[PDB]
Amino acid sequence: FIYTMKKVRKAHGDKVILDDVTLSFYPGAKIGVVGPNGAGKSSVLRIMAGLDKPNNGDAFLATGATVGILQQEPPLNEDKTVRGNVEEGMGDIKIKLDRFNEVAELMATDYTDELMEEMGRLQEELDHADAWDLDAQLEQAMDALRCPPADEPVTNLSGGERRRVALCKLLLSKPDLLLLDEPTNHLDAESVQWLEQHLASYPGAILAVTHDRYFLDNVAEWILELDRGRAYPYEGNYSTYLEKKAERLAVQGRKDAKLQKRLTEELAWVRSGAKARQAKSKARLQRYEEMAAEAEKTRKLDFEEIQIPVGPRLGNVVVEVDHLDKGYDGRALIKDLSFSLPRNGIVGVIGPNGVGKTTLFKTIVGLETPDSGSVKVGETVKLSYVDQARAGIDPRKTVWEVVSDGLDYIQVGQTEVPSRAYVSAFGFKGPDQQKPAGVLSGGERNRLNLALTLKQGGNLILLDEPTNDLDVETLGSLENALLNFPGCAVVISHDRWFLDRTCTHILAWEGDDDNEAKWFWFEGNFGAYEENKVERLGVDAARPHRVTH
Amino acid sequence: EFIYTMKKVRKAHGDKVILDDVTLSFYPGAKIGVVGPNGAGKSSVLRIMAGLDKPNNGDAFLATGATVGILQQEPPLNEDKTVRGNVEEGMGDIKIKLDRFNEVAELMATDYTDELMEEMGRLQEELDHADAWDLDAQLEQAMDALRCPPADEPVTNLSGGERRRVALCKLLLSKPDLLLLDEPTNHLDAESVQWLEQHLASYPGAILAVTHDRYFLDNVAEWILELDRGRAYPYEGNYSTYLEKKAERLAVQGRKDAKLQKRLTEELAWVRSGAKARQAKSKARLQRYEEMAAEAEKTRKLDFEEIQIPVGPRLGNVVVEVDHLDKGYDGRALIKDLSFSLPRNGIVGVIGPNGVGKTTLFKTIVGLETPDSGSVKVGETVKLSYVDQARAGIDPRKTVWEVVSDGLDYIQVGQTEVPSRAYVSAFGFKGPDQQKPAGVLSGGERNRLNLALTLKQGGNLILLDEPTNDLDVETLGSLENALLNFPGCAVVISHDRWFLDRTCTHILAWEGDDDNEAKWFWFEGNFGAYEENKVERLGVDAARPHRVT
Ligand SMILES: Nc1ncnc2c1ncn2[C@@H]1O[C@H](COP(=O)(O)OP(=O)(O)O)[C@@H](O)[C@H]1O
Ligand SMILES: Nc1ncnc2c1ncn2[C@@H]1O[C@H](COP(=O)(O)OP(=O)(O)O)[C@@H](O)[C@H]1O
Ligand SMILES: Nc1ncnc2c1ncn2[C@@H]1O[C@H](COP(=O)(O)OP(=O)(O)O)[C@@H](O)[C@H]1O
Ligand SMILES: Nc1ncnc2c1ncn2[C@@H]1O[C@H](COP(=O)(O)OP(=O)(O)O)[C@@H](O)[C@H]1O
Ligand SMILES: [Mg+2]
Ligand SMILES: [Mg+2]
Ligand SMILES: [Mg+2]
Ligand SMILES: [Mg+2]
Repeated sequence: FIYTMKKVRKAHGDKVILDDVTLSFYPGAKIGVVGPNGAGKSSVLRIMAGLDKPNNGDAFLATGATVGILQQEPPLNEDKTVRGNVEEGMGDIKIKLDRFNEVAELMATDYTDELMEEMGRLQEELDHADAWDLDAQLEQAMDALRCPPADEPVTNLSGGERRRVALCKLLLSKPDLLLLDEPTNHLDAESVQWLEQHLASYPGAILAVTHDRYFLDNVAEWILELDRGRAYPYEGNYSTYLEKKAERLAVQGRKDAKLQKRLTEELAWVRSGAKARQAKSKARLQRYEEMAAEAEKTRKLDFEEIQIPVGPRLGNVVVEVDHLDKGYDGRALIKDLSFSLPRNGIVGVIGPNGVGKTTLFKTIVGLETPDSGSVKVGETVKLSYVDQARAGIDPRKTVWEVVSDGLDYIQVGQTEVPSRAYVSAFGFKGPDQQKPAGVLSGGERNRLNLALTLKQGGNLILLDEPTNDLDVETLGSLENALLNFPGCAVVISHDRWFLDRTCTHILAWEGDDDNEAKWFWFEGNFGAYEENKVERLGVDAARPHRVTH
Repeated sequence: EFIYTMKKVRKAHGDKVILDDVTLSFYPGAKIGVVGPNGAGKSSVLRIMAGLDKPNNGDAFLATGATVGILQQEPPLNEDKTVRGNVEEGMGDIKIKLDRFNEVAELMATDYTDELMEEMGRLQEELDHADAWDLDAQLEQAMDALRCPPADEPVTNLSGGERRRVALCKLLLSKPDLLLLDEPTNHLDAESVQWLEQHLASYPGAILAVTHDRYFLDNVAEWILELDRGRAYPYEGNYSTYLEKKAERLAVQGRKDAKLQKRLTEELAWVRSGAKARQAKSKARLQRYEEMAAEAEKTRKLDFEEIQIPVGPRLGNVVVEVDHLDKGYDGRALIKDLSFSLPRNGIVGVIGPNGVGKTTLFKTIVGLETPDSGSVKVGETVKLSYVDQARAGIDPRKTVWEVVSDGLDYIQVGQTEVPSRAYVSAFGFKGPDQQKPAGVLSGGERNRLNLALTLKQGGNLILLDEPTNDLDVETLGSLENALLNFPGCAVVISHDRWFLDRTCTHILAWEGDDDNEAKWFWFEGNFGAYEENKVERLGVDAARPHRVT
């Protein structure tokens, strides 16, 4: 009410000292302003004092409110004495009290009954205003602040004396908005004590820029921290401010520690040899039950990073493919392919465009059926899968509406995830979450479909080029999510780093001119598959070639 | 000597600034991978460097005589040529000369002409010495390895992916001096990406590749250019080095935040204690000089980013003895009949309004002034740490660090070695502030300089005159802790009541009356205890602050 700043910005050239400051001060509010030197504190006070106007935005004083400012070079009436300066702060009441005392000392030398009537009117007016308590408060203030002798000329006074006189005048003018720039300057400790006890009961609102911590703990109701033009309000006094700031630091530090462990795992992986990489992948293949038991302890996730919630427990039979033949019209895509998918296995599917990878996905899910052979999926298996071409029939639904179904929390198996954070983890941050599904780019639709795939509880995750439109950071996040996932996953991707980092197996197209539909099943990652391919077929035939059919 | 230079480059579309004062110089043959989230500005940088767009401000210059090629989201292809024809157009004149050589070769088969023989020989000289016959072979190798469409297909029927592959092949065979790739792994299978990476590793020209393909960034890039909201951050090294640097700077930031959190929690714990409990740390000092001295005189490492006071010589039982001190100037007395003993490990807070004799008391203790009556005795074990409050220095060009360090990077002060740069940094002179000349220092900067000069003298009795001046709350706590761990005595003049309560074992307070204007009181306890005792002794009105006569 008493003052409002809306998108206020203040700059002198390249230095931005106020940056979209938007604050609303309730009447009588006590704010202490803190921040390093050059943060912008005195500029805020000067704008609120009406000495400065912002370059952009609205800086508005409540109409009918009064303002007073204490600044480094305080303005004093140089043609008036100390007591005169301090008296000038108070308005009409001081002139009427001086007139009352004048008529009082006039009625002893002279008399007039109309002077008595004037005195009765003045007494009523001043009693209705508590004028004599104001003169008493003037004397108490001048005494407690160690003001100079009340009849001294203010031109000869030093900076400290002038500052004390200005502070006294300002305190007695009692503005509705009181602005103090380092008020404890040139005050002794007991004077600071008195000033603090006085301003604690002060009626108006106060903006005090000070490093005096007892002042900030005993006077401030809000702590306004300024830093390079941004303003961070903290509700409470100085101690509450300490508590809240320490908590914000602790939270940010926990997040940074998570990121630290993930960055260190990525560095350790890239620096490791092939022996340790095969050790790690086969070890993953040998520890499904331990990981599942551990992961089934969690029942909620604060989705700061991508995490894949554990699904149902898996049996030994996951996916069994036996002599699979599959094609369309006269062109065969797969001929006589057989493999068994082990528990905790990550399969990388690789091959050129149009050879049958998505067709294999659809045969596994059962939207397509084999022309020969068998694809058996265990009764214990639950699929997480979205069609790559998934399109929404309602174009008006926003990304968050599509993923969350309107709910603040998403159930994924036994795990609860906050929907806003979940959708944010896939690159939809802020207003991107409100973008309608009908106007999504190809990459936005890809990330939407990935989020839709992973919110399905399951132990077999099917991913079709999930690296699309992800940055390197989110790539590492998805890698970590897969490395901590207890179920199985089949992944189509051209990202070789991802394949080497996560896959225990490779299923690769190796079609020939004679047989376009041969595939090879390999235990190991992409680099091991390529080396084995060179060893198996020779370097010239392991090289990529254009496909003909 | 620089294939491309950007100087103060700026790009904006209305008010949205997408490139902001980018200043980069790319040397010929440089391999840069460009990373960053969507909308950071990567494609805009590529278009500027390709000459497709010009910046609003600044210099964006391709080296004269150099060639540039760009792979963009909608690559332009000339529909009037076939796949092979489009890809051949990239090589240009050399391909036309080789086609002429083959034309003459198949012309000499139906009829001969000796003019054809000399033309063939002349062609052979240029094609063998300044060209390579294998250029057509590598053209076919690229079309095969990138899995281009059939070499004889019209490019009108091609899909977006086939068009992309044809464009990439054409671009690779045009061999520009600056090669710009915007998401080059798009529409490539993993084996095609492997071939592209191995091909670009041996590529002669310079490459700017915007890609999230981390094996590319690790095996091709020599620099990692990270873009963020129009800002450009170059990191020297490949992807592994980039990860290393990111993790280490994150670790540094985390240690910084943990330091700040610990200071916040320790300060909160102190303020949340009762009035008695706040005194515990300072009161413990009075019974533990010998333990504290034994600890401080053991050699350990020290965090010199916090305030540190090197321990001085050991103190005897007699520190400072003042007996019936009378002191004044002209006919005005400042101190009358003051007697006190300073205990070892004692910290004395001197309080009183301006001009009552605090600095003169300091000067009597140090001996710059002598008593008018009484005695001030300083123990034979005492070494004073003190600088005059008005210290300025006659050489204005000497910098802050030059003044403090006397030119030494490491200073011996007793048994302690201090790094001068970190030491002076602890007092708020960070970075280029340390090189600021002494003649242009503000009042607060000069106060902090004088404090840093005071604490490096290695005495066991420290005299500080308003040392809180121009210190932020963090450095205030740092100075507090430094004093609480110091094996010796300190006498401190200050108006900061938080400081006094946290550090003082004694208070020396001015208590002048109308009858005796030079009366002082010595009290065992901190500021708050002194005030409570003052009310107990004098009454509420006489304990209140008053004007000095
Ligand atoms: N009238 C002005 N002209 C140029 N620069 C100014 C002006 N007023 C303030 N500044 C600059 O703005 C920054 C913030 O100043 P100020 O608000 O006084 O900082 P503090 O937080 O120390 O009060 C400072 O670096 C100062 O140099
Ligand atoms: N329903 C269908 N009917 C006929 N042919 C199809 C059908 N679906 C896909 N195909 C053909 O199968 C080939 C490969 O399909 P797909 O597996 O989707 O490609 P990719 O191998 O890139 O995943 C394509 O050339 C396409 O023409
Ligand atoms: N012609 C344009 N008009 C307005 N804004 C544009 C234009 N081109 C690019 N931008 C803006 O510039 C920002 C970054 O552009 P760009 O370099 O294309 O993204 P990226 O770095 O992901 O390739 C985007 O937020 C985009 O909105
Ligand atoms: N050398 C001197 N000659 C005359 N008067 C002095 C001298 N030094 C100090 N004074 C006076 O003694 C009083 C106390 O000075 P000082 O102890 O510096 O005050 P404070 O306690 O505020 O530091 C001041 O009013 C000052 O004018
Ligand atoms: Mg200021
Ligand atoms: Mg597909
Ligand atoms: Mg782009
Ligand atoms: Mg002084």
